[PDB]
Amino acid sequence: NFPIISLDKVNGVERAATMEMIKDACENWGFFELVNHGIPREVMDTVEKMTKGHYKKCMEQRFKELVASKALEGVQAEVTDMDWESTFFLKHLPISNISEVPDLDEEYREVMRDFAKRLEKLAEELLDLLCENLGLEKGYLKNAFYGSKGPNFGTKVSNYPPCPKPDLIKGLRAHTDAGGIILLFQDDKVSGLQLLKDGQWIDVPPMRHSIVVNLGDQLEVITNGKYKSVMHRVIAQKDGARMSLASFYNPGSDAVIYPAPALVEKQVYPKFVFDDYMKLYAGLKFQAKEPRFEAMKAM
Amino acid sequence: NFPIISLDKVNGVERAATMEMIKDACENWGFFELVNHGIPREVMDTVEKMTKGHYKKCMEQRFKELVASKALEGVQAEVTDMDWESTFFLKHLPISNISEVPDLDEEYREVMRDFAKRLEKLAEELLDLLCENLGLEKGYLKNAFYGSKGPNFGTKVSNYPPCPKPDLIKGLRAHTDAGGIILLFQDDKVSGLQLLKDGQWIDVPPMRHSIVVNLGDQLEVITNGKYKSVMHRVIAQKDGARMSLASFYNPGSDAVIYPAPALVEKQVYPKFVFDDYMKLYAGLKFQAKEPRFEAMKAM
Amino acid sequence: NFPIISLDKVNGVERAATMEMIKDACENWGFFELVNHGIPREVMDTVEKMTKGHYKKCMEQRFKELVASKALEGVQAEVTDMDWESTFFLKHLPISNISEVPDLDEEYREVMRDFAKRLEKLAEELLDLLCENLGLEKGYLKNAFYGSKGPNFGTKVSNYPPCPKPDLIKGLRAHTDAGGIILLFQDDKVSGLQLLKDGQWIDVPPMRHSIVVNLGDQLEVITNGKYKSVMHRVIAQKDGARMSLASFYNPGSDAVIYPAPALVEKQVYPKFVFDDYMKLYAGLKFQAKEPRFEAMKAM
Amino acid sequence: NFPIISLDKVNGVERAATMEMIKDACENWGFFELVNHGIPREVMDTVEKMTKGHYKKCMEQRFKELVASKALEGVQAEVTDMDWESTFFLKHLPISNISEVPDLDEEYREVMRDFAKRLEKLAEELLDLLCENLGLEKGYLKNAFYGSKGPNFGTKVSNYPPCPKPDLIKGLRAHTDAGGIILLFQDDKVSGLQLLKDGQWIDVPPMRHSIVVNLGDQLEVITNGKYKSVMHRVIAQKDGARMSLASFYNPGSDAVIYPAPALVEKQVYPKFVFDDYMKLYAGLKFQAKEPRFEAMKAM
Ligand code: NI
Ligand code: NI
Ligand code: NI
Ligand code: NI
Repeated sequence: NFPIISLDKVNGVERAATMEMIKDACENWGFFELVNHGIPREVMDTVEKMTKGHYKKCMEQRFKELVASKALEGVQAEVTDMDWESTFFLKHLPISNISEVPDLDEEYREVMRDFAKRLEKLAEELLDLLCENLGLEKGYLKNAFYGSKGPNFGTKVSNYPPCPKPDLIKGLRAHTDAGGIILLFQDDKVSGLQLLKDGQWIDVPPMRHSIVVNLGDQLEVITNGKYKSVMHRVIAQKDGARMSLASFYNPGSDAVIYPAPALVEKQVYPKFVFDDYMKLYAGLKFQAKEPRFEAMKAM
Repeated sequence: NFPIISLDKVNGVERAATMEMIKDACENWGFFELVNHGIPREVMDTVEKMTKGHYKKCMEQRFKELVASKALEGVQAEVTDMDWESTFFLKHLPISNISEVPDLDEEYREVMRDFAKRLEKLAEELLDLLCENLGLEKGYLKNAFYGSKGPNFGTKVSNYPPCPKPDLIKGLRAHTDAGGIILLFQDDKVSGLQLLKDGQWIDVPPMRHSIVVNLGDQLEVITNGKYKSVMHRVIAQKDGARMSLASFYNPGSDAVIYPAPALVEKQVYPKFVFDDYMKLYAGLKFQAKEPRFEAMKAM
Repeated sequence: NFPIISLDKVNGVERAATMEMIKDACENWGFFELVNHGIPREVMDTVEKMTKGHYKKCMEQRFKELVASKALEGVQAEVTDMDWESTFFLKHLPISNISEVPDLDEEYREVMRDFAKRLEKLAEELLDLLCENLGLEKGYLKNAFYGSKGPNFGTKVSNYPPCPKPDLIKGLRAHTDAGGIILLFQDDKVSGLQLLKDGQWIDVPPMRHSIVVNLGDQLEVITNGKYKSVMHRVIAQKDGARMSLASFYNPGSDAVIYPAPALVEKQVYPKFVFDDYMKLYAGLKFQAKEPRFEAMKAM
Repeated sequence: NFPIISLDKVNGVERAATMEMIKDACENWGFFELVNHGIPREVMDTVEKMTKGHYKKCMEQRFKELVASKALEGVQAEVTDMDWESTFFLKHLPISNISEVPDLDEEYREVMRDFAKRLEKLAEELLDLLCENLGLEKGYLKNAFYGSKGPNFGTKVSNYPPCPKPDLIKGLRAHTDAGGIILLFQDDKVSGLQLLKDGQWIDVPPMRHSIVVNLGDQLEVITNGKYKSVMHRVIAQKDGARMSLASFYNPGSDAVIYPAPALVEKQVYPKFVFDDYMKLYAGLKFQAKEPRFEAMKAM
C-alpha cells in the first residue's frame, strides 16, 4: 500500500521504520507523500489563499479582454469561452526572479521567497536521508547537484479547471520527470496524480496538508538504477484539487551527473553534463545532419 | 414560473393556451424552453455524439502539440496545463461554409447541413407565431430580416470544461444578444444559463431534448419595445452541460430594421441598417475624430 | 513650405519670427519639426545605439525560438520567416514602469529615465509657447492636462523592417492622434511620416537630430478648433528610419477637457473626461443595448 | 564559378558538357541554378502576379485587424507595426490539399495544381539525370522515394520584407535541408541565397526566370556521401526578391532510405525509414527516459 510518511518521526524513536518506508518508497514506488514535514499549516494556507486571489484577478482581467476581443469580431464572449488554465514559473536558485515576475503583490512575492527557502531546506533534508539509505556521505547529492553556480530550484504555479469528462483524459501520454527531486504542494486532499505501477494506474491517496515527493531521471543515474524514476501523470478531478505548486530541485546546468562509484558492482548508467540531457530532451541536440547520421547508425 | 412550451400543442386544441405562454414568455421573460419542437431525438443525439467525437480528436491533438511546445522550453506539459475550451462557427445563410471549415468528417458536415435546414425552419415558424401574437402579417419578420441576399443564420459550436469554482464566475458581466432570435441546443439537461429578472439571477430549468429560445435587440426594435431582449449569461456547471450549439438567426447585413408602424401609438425606437448596429457594437463607428466629437456633445 | 523650427532661437532676438512659425505650424500644419531643442546629440545617439542593441538581442532570440518552433513541425525556419517588427511601451507619468519592463539592461533603463525627464520638460515648454500664442496663462494646458494624479506621459519604442513595396502601403488608413502633444524621435533623417494636407500626401522633410511634434485631438478641443489635429500616417522607407520613439504627453485619465472659455466668441467643442474619450475610442462605451439605441436615434 | 545550367541543352549536342556541369554541381556545390527548364515564362509570371495579389489582400486584412486590436488597448496601430511576413504550405503528393487551403481564388488554386504537376515532372527528370551520372537505373531514386503511397511533394509559399540591416542577419544559423531535392522559384533575379563553401559565404548569382535546385540529406545517404547536402541560408535583400516558392520533393513517410549498394566499395551511411529521420529532426524520438540513456551512453 502507498507510502505515507510522517517526516517528524525521523527525529524520534520510530526513525528506523520511517527510514525503511523511505527506502521502500524510493526503490519500489518512486513516490511518497509527506506529512508533518516542518512547514506550518498557517504558511501553506497563506500560500493557497494568496495564489487563488492572484488567479481570480487574472481570470476577471482575461474575461474583460476576451469580451473586447470577441466583440471586435461582432461576437459575444460567453463565460463558457473562458480559458481557465493559468500557469507561471518562479525561479529561486541559483538566481531568484520573484521580484521580476509581472502582476504580483509585494506581500505575495515575499511569501514565495519564504516558501522557497523552506522547500530547499526540506529538499536538501530529504536528499541527506536518501544519502543515508544509499550508504553515502552527507550532502553527496547536494554536492553532485551543485556544478559551479549551484542547483536549479524553481516552482511551477498552476491553476486549472476540471477535465470535461474522464474518457477524453484516457489514453493520454505519461512521463518520468527529467529532473532531480520534485515536491508537489496542492490544495484540497485529492491530488489527481496517478502512478503507472506494473502496467496499471494507481492514484496517489488523498491527504490534507501533504507534500508529494518523487524522484526524477537524475537520481536514477546517480544511484545506478537503484532508485528508478517512475511513470506518472496529473489529471484535474471534478471535485479535487484545482491548484498545483510543483517545485523542481534539479542539478545546476553545468553539473556533471554520473553514477556514484560506490554503488557499482557487476549495466552501468552514463556520465553527462545536466544541460546536455535537457538539450536532448528539448530536441536541440540533433539540429545538424552529422549528429542525425550518428543516431541512425546506432539504431 | 419559467415558460416551458410544448411546440406540438400549437397544432391541436391546446393552441390558445400555448400561444398565450409564448406571448407571456416574449413580453415578461424574453426567453422560453421548447420541447416537442419537430427535431427528432435521433437527430439531436447524432449531433451530440458526433460533435463530442470531433472535440475528443482536437484535445488529443492539442495535447500532443502542447507536450512538444513545452518540451521545447525544457518543461513537461501536464494534463492540468490543457486548454479544454474549443469553439468554432458554421455559417449557413446567406452563404453556407460547412464545406470549407477545417478538420471535419464528411458525415459530420452533412449532418450539420441537415441540422441547419431544420433549425431555420423552426426559427421561421417561431417568427410567424410571434407575428401572430403581435398582430402582424405572416412572414413580416422574415421579410424584415431579409435585406437583399437574405438573413444571417449560423451556429456557434462550443465545448468547454466546468468553472473551477462559483466565486470566480460571480461578478461577471451579463449581456443582451444583439441579433434577432437565438436558439440554443445543449447536451445534458442543465444549461447553466441564467436570466437577470428584476435584479436577480434565475436559472433556466433543466430539460432533456430541449431548445432554449431567446429574443435579441433587433426584435425589441421591430416590436417598439414590446418584446424586450433580456439580460443573461451562460456558465458551465460542475455536473451540467459541457457542449453548446448556439444558432443565431439575425437580419441580413443590409437589412433596414425599424419598429413596425402598426405597433406605434403615443418613445419611438430607431431606424437603422443592421450592419451599422453591429459596426457600433464592435467599436468601428468612432474610428475618426469628428464622430467622437458628435458623441461627446450628445453626452 | 513645411515648418522647421530652431527652438533655441526663442531665447534670442529672432523670437518673434520663431513664435510666428509655431503659430503658423499649429494653425495650418498641425505638425512641426524641431532642431536645437535642448537635448544633446550625445544623449540622442546613446538612446539610438542602446535601443538598436536591445533590438538585435530580441531578433537573435526570436530566431532561435522560430527555428525550434518550426523544427517541431518538421520544417526549417528560414531567415525570411522572421517577424522583424518589435514594439514595447514605457510609462513615465504619473507612475513610471521602466524598472518593471522585462529584458532591459540597467544602464538602458537609466538612460530612458533621463530621456523621459528631458522630454516632459520639452513637452511642457512647448505647451507654454502654445499658451502664449493662444493668449493664455502660463501652464494653463499643463494645469488642464493634470486631473488629479497628473498627466499621462509615456513612450512607444518600435523597431521594424521596410515595407516590401509602396503599392501595398498605398490605400492604408490614416488617423489623427487622440492624445495631447506627441513627440517623435527617430534615427536617420528620413521619418517616412506623411501629412494629409488638402487631400494630398506631404512627406515630413528629412532632418538629422530632429524631434517631430504634432498636436492631438485634445488640443483641438481646448483651443475650440483653432489648433486642429491633422491626418497622418508613418510608413517605413526602404533606406530611411527603422527605429521610432513616439512619446505621448496626454491628459490624465480623470482630467476634464473642454474649450478654454477665453477662446469662444460666436460651433462650440464639447466638455468631457479624458478617459471617456479613450473609452469611446476603444469601443467600450456601447457595450450595452440602451447606449446603442441612443446612438442609432442620433443618426 | 557557380554552376548555371541550361536544361534544354541536355536534348542537343551539348549534352555531355551539360551533364558534366550537373555532376560537378552535385559533387562540389550541392546547388545549381536552372534556366530553360521547360516551364514557360508566362506560367511563372502568372504564379508571381497572382501570389503577390493574394499577399496584398492578406496585408490589407491584417492591418484592419491590427488597427482594431491596438485600438482595443487605446493605441493607434501604425503601418510600422505591421508583420509583413506571411507564409503558407501547399501539399501536392501523395494527397493534394490545394482545394482545402483557406482564402484562395479558384483561378489561383487551379494555377498551383498546374504549377505542381509541372514541377514534379522537372523534379523527376532531374533525379533521372542524377541516376545517370551516378551510374544507376532510370527511376531508381523515384522508386526509392516512393515507399507505399508515393513521395512527399509540397510547396512553401512565402512573402516577406527586407531585413532591417545586414549586421542583425549576420551570425544567424545555417542548415542543410533534411529532404530529397528542393526547387526554389523566386521573383526578381536576386535570390538572397548563400552557400557556406569552404568556410565562406557565396551568394547564388542573380538570374531571371531561374529555378535554384539543391540536394538534401536523403540524397547524401542514397549516394553514400558522394552528393553531399550543403550548408546554406536565405536572407531577404533590400532590393532583391520578396517572394519565395520553395517546393520540396522528399521521400514518402514509410520509404526506407539507404545507400544504393552499387555505390559502396571500401564509412557506410545508415539505413532508416524517412519518417524516423524527420521524427529525430523534430525532437520526438527522445521523449522517454530509456532512449535518452542510450544517447548519453553513446556520447
Ligand atoms: Ni511529472
Ligand atoms: Ni447571449
Ligand atoms: Ni499618429
Ligand atoms: Ni534550405
